[PDB]
This record gives sequence, C-alpha cells and structure tokens, in this order.
Amino acid sequence: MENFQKVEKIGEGTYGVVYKARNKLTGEVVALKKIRLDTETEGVPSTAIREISLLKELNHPNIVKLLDVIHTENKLYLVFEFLHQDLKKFMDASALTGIPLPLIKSYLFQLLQGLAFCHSHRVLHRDLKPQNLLINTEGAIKLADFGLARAFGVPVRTYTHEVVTLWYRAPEILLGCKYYSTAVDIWSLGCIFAEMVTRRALFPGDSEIDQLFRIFRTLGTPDEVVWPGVTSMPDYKPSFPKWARQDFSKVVPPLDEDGRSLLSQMLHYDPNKRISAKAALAHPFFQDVTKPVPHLRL
Ligand SMILES: NS(=O)(=O)c1ccc(Nc2cn3cc(C(=O)c4c(Cl)cccc4Cl)ccc3n2)cc1
Repeated sequence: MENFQKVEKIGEGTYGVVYKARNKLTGEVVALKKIRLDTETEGVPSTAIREISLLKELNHPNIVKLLDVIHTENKLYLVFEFLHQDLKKFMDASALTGIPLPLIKSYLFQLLQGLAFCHSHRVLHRDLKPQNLLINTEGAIKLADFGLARAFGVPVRTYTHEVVTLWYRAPEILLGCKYYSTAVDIWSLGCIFAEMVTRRALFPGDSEIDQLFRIFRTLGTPDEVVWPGVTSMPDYKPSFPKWARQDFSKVVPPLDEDGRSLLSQMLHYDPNKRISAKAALAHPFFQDVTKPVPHLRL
C-alpha cells in the first residue's frame, strides 16, 4: 500500500473510497478502491478473497481490468485500470444534444459483448448503472465493479450512507427472487440503453415499491400470463395495482423499430424470456454497428 501515492479522491463507492493514486514502482495511474475491513473483530473473509481472486482472471476488453488485490494490514485494496470518464458524466455532458445514435449503439454493443463474456463464465454484475460504465477517448466502454457484488454484497447505503440507486434493478430482484440470473444485467443494460436514447432515466424510483410500480405503470403489472410464477414470488402482493402496458413508441422515441424491438426483449418481465447478451449481439439493430469516437473533455 505504501507503493501507492493518492493523487485525488474520485468516488465514495459502494464498498469504500475510490482514489486516483499512482504506482510508485511502475509509475502507472490507477483507480484504488479501499474496502474497509478490520483485522481481528473482522478481517477480510477468506471466501471473498477467493472470489476476488477469480475476478483478476476475468479479462476482457469491455471489462475494467483488475490489476491487483492487496490484503496487507488485514485490509482490502483493489487496484483497477484508470479511466477518465464514466457514462453518467458523459450523458450529463451530452444532455443538450444527446449522444449520437451510432455511439449509443456502439456502447450497447460493447457492453453486451462484455456481458456475454462474464455470463459465459457464470459471473453476473448485479448492479449495472451509468456510474459503473467507464469510457475512454478511443470509443471503448467497460463494465466496472464486475463481480464485487457476489464477492461482498450490495448494501442499501454506502459507507458514506449514500443511498444505492434502484433505477436499474430487475423486477425479479425487487420481487424477492433470491436466486436471480444473468438476466438481471440485461435488464439493467436495457434501462441504460433507454436512458442514453431519451436523456432521462427510464424508471427513476426512489424506493423499492416506487421502483416496482414505475416499472408496472410502463410495462404493465405482470401476471401469470406474461410471467409464469410471478404471483408466487416472495414479495409479490395480489393487492398490487393492475396497470395496463404502454406502447414502446411512447417510451423511447425516436428510437427506430430495431432498437425498440431489441429494448423490448431486454425488458421482458420473465427472466427466461428476456434476451441473452449473446442473442442480443445478433439482433438486427447491430447490423450497421460502428465504433465512433466520443467528444470527451477530460
Ligand atoms: N466523474 S468522471 O466521469 O470524471 C470519472 C469517473 C471515473 C474515473 N476513474 C476511474 C474510476 N474507476 C473506477 C473503477 C471501479 O471498479 C469502481 C469502483 Cl472501485 C467503485 C465504484 C465504481 C467503479 Cl466503477 C475502475 C476503473 C476506474 N477508473 C475518473 C473520472
């Protein structure tokens, strides 16, 4: 740890503080994540240690590379490759004119590649969001904090008591499914996709029930017809209001039919009907995908 020199705090993270230190040996600039853990009264669980050690191997161009895991002093530090911008900041900077469709499509395509990879390794993200997607000057976008959920967990509030966003949570998670699948990442990515297109969060709930109900008001309250087994879910209430489904043309204009079609499949209620990352990659929406360069101001 003495091998690193912090240059500036860049994030409060969900597990701990994220610094932009420099490696004193190699001289590289990196993203240092400090996961708080005691020594005796706690001390990093062996389990998490082996989990994280498996993520060090999960290398893909669309996944932020985990350079190292330092456990010294009985504490946990994660050293990640550094990026200058996350998608949230980029969308905020592109709010006035909107991110060009070609770039939106490129990012969606790359992220699906990243997910296809992780998912083929039985590793799910669980908490995809704009702030966790990082981009560079070359037009690449990468999944960040991948696997750190299963490793540790996803708390309601971060160490800074900051509330965790529910906007991208799949319905099965909200309904209490304890053993959800890779389909949850596809849902989150679908929500992000819509947001890049419309320049407004698709389902900005501020509570679990508000999130669920916002989803219901748009996609219609799910029932046994569109989601077999939904009424038997841990948190499903027969008393849920019954809202009728809305047209996608009204949800993401002016996205073309191919994008709307693809989005509809990424937002299917039934996790088993929801399109997989691999299948999504073959969607007609991507027949003319390219890799534009974004206009980034670092
Ligand atoms: N705000 S902004 O656009 O200027 C902006 C945004 C990001 C960065 N640098 C950066 C942060 N960062 C975080 C991770 C992670 O793995 C990660 C951790 Cl550790 C905790 C929470 C979220 C993520 Cl993603 C991996 C690589 C990485 N590079 C610089 C500027």
